[PDB]
Amino acid sequence: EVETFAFQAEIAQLMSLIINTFYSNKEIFLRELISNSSDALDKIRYESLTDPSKLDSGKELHINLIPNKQDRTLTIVDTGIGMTKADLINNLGTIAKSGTKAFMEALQAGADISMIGQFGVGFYSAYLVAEKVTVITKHNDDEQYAWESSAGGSFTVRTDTGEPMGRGTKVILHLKEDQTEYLEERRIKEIVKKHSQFIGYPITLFVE
Ligand SMILES: CCC[C@H]1Cc2c(C)c3c(n2-c2cc(Cl)c(C(N)=O)cc2O1)CC(C)(C)CC3=O
Repeated sequence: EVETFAFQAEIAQLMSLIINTFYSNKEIFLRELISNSSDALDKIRYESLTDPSKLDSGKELHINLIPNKQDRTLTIVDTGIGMTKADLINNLGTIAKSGTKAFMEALQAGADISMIGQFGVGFYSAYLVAEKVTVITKHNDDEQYAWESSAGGSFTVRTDTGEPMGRGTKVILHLKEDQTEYLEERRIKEIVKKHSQFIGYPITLFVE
């Protein structure tokens, strides 16, 4: 079964701003997704200290960047804490609402789109380069889910029947036709070096 949900008004407004505002510095989407992966990895690592059984779903703490020119996708994989069904549907959208209001107020005041991460809504910067975003996630206390949205005010959540992940999150970016530069090895390496050189987890850039 595929469940369809409406984004809260502020999130739909945020997504429309990201998709419609003329802003050439699109490359910042990668640092935002890597930062979310790094934060998710910090969470599981901290949780594992009081409960070692939380790493029974995988001991390796890493980030993989997987470009696919045939499917026109850039996948960001992490072995972080993952997200529950409640996180995908309600929890994160609720925390994102306040961050969204503050960000849109800052943009009106003179701030730029690159500052999105300071408002904890950096995940939505994925819509700078992607026409559709698929999020495959597995949290220790829940099942594997697939979240998906092409914006337009709605998202879907379904139980994932694909390849089991153990634990973590896969962000599949279905790139816009004119954003294929983010599938190029040299381009991804340049972006990682410029904005994510001090991330405390190994970042492996897969090759085609
Ligand atoms: C609590 C701060 C971190 C948030 C930030 C965040 C927000 C805010 C939202 C999402 N994320 C988010 C994304 C990813 Cl891909 C990861 C990860 N790699 O584990 C962790 C995330 O949680 C994804 C969403 C639930 C589909 C929509 C949303 O509003």
